[PDB]
Amino acid sequence: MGVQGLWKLLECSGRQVSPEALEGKILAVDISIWLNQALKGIENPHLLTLFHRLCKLLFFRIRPIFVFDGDAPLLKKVTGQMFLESQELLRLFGIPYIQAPMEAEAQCAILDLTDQTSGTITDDSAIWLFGARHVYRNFFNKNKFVEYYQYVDFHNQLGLDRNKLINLAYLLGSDYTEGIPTVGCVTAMEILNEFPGHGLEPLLKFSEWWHEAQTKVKKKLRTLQLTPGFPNPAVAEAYLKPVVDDSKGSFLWGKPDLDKIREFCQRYFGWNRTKTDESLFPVLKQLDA
Repeated sequence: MGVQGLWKLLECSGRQVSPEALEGKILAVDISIWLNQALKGIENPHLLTLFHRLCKLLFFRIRPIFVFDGDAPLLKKVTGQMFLESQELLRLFGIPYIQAPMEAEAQCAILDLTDQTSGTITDDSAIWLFGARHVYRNFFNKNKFVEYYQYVDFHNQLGLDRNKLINLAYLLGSDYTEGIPTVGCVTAMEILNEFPGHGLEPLLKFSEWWHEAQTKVKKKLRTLQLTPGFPNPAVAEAYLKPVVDDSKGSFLWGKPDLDKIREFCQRYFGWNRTKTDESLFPVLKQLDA
């Protein structure tokens, strides 16, 4: 997912934060990535993963907002029952959620930019291209820490802004475009620095020069194979003006309903009161405290 290689390029701006430091923070969560990750990793694994991660989030007293994907963009190349079961569990835990118009990541980004949230929990590097400022990656991985990324930090460290990120998506490949073969981070940044310009002008100049010929960086730059339509401006316009809902929300966090969560866990996982309570009671004692 995301832009090929972008996280490794942003490595220099990553921070190690511990979950306890996120107490009280309102954070958005893209649940579609969870539902796909747990789909391939047991009868209801998506719901089991969702339950354990909800317990982890509420244990650290985070106030999460789950964001579901809507209609996929045409440029972008799993069941509704899973959506419904997930929303049922979220209501049982008292977690607000929203249905994105289209891209969930773009909606998380707009919640960030409108200061309705303190950031987004996701592993999708494409959220930077939608304008995100604060991202929490690898929240549930094998490490004892979450990776934290601030836009301003890698903007200062690397000079990357939204337009340069979109051009990197053109060069490296993303959900919306295939990217140029063999081109990696070093080559793509060489291309973007060789042809300075605002907006998409770097890639327009690069395509113009590659169509023309067909300098010691141009040496290998004119060995790349470019599609006839490169670059497709629909990609940049989808990244720059994604369909989102930028209205101010009215987010409320209710209290978890212990008995209905017991019933849910019994029906979907086969758990009795005791096994469910083993997971719930630390969460509840952290909340009521």
